[PDB]
Amino acid sequence: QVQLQQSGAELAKPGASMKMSCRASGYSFTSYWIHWLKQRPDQGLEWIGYIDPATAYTESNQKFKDKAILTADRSSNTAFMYLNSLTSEDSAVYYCARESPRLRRGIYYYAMDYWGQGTTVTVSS
Amino acid sequence: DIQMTQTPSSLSASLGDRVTISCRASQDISNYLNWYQQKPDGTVKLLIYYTSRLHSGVPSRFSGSGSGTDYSLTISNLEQEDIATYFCQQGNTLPPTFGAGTKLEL
Ligand SMILES: O=C(CO)N[C@H]1[C@H]([C@H](O)[C@H](O)CO)O[C@@](O[C@H]2[C@@H](O)[C@@H](CO)O[C@@H](O[C@H]3[C@H](O)[C@@H](O)[C@H](O)O[C@@H]3CO)[C@@H]2O)(C(=O)O)C[C@@H]1O
Repeated sequence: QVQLQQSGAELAKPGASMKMSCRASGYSFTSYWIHWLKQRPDQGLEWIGYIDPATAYTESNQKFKDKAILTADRSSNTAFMYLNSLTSEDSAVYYCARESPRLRRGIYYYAMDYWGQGTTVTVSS
Repeated sequence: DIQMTQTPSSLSASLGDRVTISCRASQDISNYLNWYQQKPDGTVKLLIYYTSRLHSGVPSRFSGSGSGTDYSLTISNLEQEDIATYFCQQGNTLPPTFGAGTKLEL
């Protein structure tokens, strides 16, 4: 059974940086991407980016190219997301999600088949 | 960026009903349309990928259809474990974008 255990809720200061983790168990961590997503109160999901643990390659949404940095530790089966220059606009629920098996070579569904429970971040003065 | 619009924003139904919700993409996404369910506690699960393909473990009462810019998710025999918010998401071009969601209530 595939599980993604995310880190606990953090209470961050404006302008500071923070780090959250996504622990993978029950599957080959290097065979699928890990997407990172953002959700605001009673709103839709924003896609931040994904990282390929096999190659450490990262693709990022332009809206987050200076806000988030995605890393993956192959040995510990863990994905990380570093946020910087925090603001109240960053107060949200952050999810990590596993990319489903591809349609064919080079063609991906971009369907996030397994999700972490989410990490709530509160940026407050 | 492809924009996804879901209708209606909220749908109230009863146990056992057959329910269908709509999702419109800004452009032709060539069936790369995925459906997600989100419970009140915050958990998210994939239901349908690639317009009509059922994810592992999802009951066959969930069905999907559509093409081009227009897609739909159908629930027959509504169970109480279906009361949640349902998001569609296109996977045709970077970046992946999600709809505003449809809250399916009793
Ligand atoms: O493309 C990606 C980027 O995340 N991921 C795909 C993975 C990935 O390529 C490999 O897991 C890396 O080792 O592959 C996926 O499909 C694999 C699956 O279909 C499997 C059979 O169940 O076969 C794999 O191919 C192997 C051949 O079967 C072997 O004969 C040959 O020796 O080695 C290849 C290399 O794996 C498929 O790769 C998956 O794991 O689901 C799809 C992912 O999208």
